[PDB]
Amino acid sequence: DKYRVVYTDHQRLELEKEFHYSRYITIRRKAELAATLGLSERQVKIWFQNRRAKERKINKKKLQQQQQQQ
DNA sequence: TTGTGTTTTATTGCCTCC
DNA sequence: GGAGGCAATAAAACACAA
Repeated sequence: DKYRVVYTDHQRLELEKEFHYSRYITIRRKAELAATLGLSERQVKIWFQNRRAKERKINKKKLQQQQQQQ
């Protein structure tokens, strides 16, 4: 049935932290993180892709706001 | 509630690396 | 010799007003 799982607040936290460590995850790290977090490598891949899109989207907006002063 | 918007998983399909 | 990137999209989930 399921169309999307919801990730636990723990799982998200680790992933955000790691994302701050580096925007692109290494093959080795990916494998560590998946194993310690109880998700698949694919899910971690994908999550990292989404987070970079979110970041691009937030950055464009930061820019749009900064164009809007003086 | 219901409608209305934004966020979060997950896929698809195309591109680029020698 | 196939991984890894992005964009565009879908739908569940949330948030919350009216």
